[PDB]
Amino acid sequence: ETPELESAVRAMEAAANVDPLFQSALSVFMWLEENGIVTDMANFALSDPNAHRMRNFLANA
Amino acid sequence: SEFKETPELESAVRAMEAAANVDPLFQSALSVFMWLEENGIVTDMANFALSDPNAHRMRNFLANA
Repeated sequence: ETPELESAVRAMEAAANVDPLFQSALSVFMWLEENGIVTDMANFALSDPNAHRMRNFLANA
Repeated sequence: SEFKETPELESAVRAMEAAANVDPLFQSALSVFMWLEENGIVTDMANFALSDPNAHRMRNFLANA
């Protein structure tokens, strides 16, 4: 309900609507946010900076 | 394999930075976006999310990393 949050979501949607890859990133953001794990994912990224562990997990799904 | 350099992208990054100034959610979001893009896993993660909509599998993975 902060003006910054509402403005950022509008701007992200505008970028997503002109680039499928950014749309995919926005979809990930919305999924992480709805599930309360955005900061948890950022913490994981610090532990796995080159995504070696994450790639293996995503691949064997 | 990288975000298209559009005027909308520059505006989105600026807006996310303004939100990161008031909400840690957007600090984390910027870091996650950069990490997904640099590692080439944006689409892979979006595809995973479709299979795990309530994040039960992802939460289990993050809990034990």
